[PDB]
Amino acid sequence: GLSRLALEADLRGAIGRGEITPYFQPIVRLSTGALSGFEALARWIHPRRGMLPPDEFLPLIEEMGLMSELGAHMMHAAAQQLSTWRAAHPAMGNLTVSVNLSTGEIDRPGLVADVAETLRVNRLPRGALKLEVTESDIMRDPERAAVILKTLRDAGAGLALDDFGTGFSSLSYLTRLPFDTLKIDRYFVRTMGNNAGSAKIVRSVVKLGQDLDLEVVAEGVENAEMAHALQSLGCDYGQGFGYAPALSPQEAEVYLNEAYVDG
Ligand SMILES: Nc1nc2c(ncn2[C@@H]2O[C@@H]3COP(=O)(O)O[C@H]4[C@@H](O)[C@H](n5cnc6c(=O)[nH]c(N)nc65)O[C@@H]4COP(=O)(O)O[C@H]3[C@H]2O)c(=O)[nH]1
Ligand SMILES: [Ca+2]
Ligand SMILES: [Ca+2]
Repeated sequence: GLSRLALEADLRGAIGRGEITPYFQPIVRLSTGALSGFEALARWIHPRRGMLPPDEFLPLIEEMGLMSELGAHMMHAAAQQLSTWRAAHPAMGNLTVSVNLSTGEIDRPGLVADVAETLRVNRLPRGALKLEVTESDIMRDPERAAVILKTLRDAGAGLALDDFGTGFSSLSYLTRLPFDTLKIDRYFVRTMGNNAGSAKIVRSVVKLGQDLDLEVVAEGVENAEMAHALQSLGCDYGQGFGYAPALSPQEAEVYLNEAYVDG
């Protein structure tokens, strides 16, 4: 309990010190493996414990009431990294960076202005920074969310629905929420091979994506066979260990540059 308490206390200063920082997992076109963007995922590079994963620390951030602070940091850091990459590769194709919105953030006063500020200082074009919003956050009050999403889109953010299948039936409300991207949870991707229900959900979501004109991104693409299975079903984008995990910025840079060189 003491080690956990020590870590919790460390959150007083860790966010400000930049120790909780984004790593970047590639999102690729499955047909060719071409890079489309990255998802920024929080990593706490603890000065003594080394790299800690979000499942270990996000509950502590929640208990400490520091979700907004983490979210602001992650947004700024992802956006700055994107701006740095764009300045270094001015002739490159599109490259998006996605950031996970901290729960309860969607309806926090000031979020739209914070997003707008981030886009302006980083000179980003519309859609380059994408916000991944969780089903629970959206479905807690879908009409309110619809308006905030429109305001975020108008400010210049791209928008993704993350974690469908949490339990709120977001799929049947999706026609009324202005997302541009839908993510398929790795649970469905991992189980579609052996379970008819999961296979059915993935086929159906790809179809809804086509009919609502959303980009569909499969998460947890662990290998070549999952990638081909997804492509046959009409899923064109994916992220997973079959490509790369969330990479340090130095590794991500090599990764993107190699994609730019063979584009
Ligand atoms: N086994 C397996 N896992 C794969 C594979 N491909 C991707 N993943 C993992 O799946 C998770 C995808 O992110 P998420 O669903 O938004 O799920 C995220 C998100 O809900 C939350 N999270 C991460 N970063 C942030 C952040 O900056 N802010 C907030 N609020 N939440 C975050 O923590 C969750 C866990 O993040 P991670 O541990 O980085 O775990 C990541 C990623 O590393 C694969 O092929 N196999
Ligand atoms: Ca996500
Ligand atoms: Ca997800």
